[PDB]
Amino acid sequence: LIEVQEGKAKILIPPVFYNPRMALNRDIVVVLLNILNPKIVLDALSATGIRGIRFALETPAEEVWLNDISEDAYELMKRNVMLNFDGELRESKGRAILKGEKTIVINHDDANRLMAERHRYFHFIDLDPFGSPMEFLDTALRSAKRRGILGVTATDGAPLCGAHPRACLRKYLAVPLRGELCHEVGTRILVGVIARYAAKYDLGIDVILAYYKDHYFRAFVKLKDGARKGDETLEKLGYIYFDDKTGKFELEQGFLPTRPNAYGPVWLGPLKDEKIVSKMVKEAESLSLARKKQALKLLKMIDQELDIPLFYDTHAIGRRLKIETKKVEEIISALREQGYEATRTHFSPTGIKTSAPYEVFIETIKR
Repeated sequence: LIEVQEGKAKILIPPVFYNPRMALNRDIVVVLLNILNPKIVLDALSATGIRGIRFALETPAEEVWLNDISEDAYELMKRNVMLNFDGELRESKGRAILKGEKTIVINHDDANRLMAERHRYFHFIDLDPFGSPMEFLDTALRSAKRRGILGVTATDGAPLCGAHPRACLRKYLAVPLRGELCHEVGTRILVGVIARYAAKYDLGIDVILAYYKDHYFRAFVKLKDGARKGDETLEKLGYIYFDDKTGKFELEQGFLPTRPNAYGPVWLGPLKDEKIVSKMVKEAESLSLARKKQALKLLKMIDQELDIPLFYDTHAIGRRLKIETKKVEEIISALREQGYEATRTHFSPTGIKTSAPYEVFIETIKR
């Protein structure tokens, strides 16, 4: 058992999974929570308990629940919590509670069972499982308040990026698109499935922030209460058509596609709430984080990134069309000079988000 520190938290790690590379992911949520201020929060699959402990130590959260089905994880969670908080951690039948400035509840159980027990209870639930969050999504949608916030992470990008299409159909009920656009399509597929599962509870969603980073997909959504809100949310779903010989894409808004070779359904709405993300960059700067440098770099990229469906990958398009292309920086400058919005995107190093029509983009990249 070794001792490590992440952010303001000090924890013991061996078993029980801990990935320091995920400290950035936790920094992001910590930043977000300092803006949204949810009172009652849940770290659904805690492992070492690092996420919930940081929520308690670094955000306005008042009641923090930590849960894990593993006995080893549960034992370690209790130890780590007491390593960061004083008081009496009262335990009884797989549940230990500390009632200090902040109330900490450590639970030993299947996340689905815990969330089923806490119906419409949490202001924020963070689902961060090993791989797919789909076996826990429906219950989380019932456990969060009707105007709650849901944080979802998908680690296995094989199905979301199109490598494992059959698995994507089974888990996400959507047809994935492989290639240069997969990081974004996978991200929109994730948002889209959350929106679809939420509708039956007469709930809609507003995307707070959704992004891709080092082979993992992240989506933060705000639940909207109302059948009509559910209807308007489903109206933001759509499909993508992609020409393999040109890199040109087409969008079709609608619950169902009307032409062959459609990809989706995917969320065609915003992937970020401009205001909040702008605030996040500022909040991140004024906060001591575990990976501050990386956090600011990602948040600034997303903050300045044009929020529009898809993008054009200069490299991939060059290979598809069999043409030579100019550099990304040069292309963006050229597009802006022609009066179009154009920015880089965190989804790909050679991708350019732009309001410009495909043909205008091609004429501009032609070297």
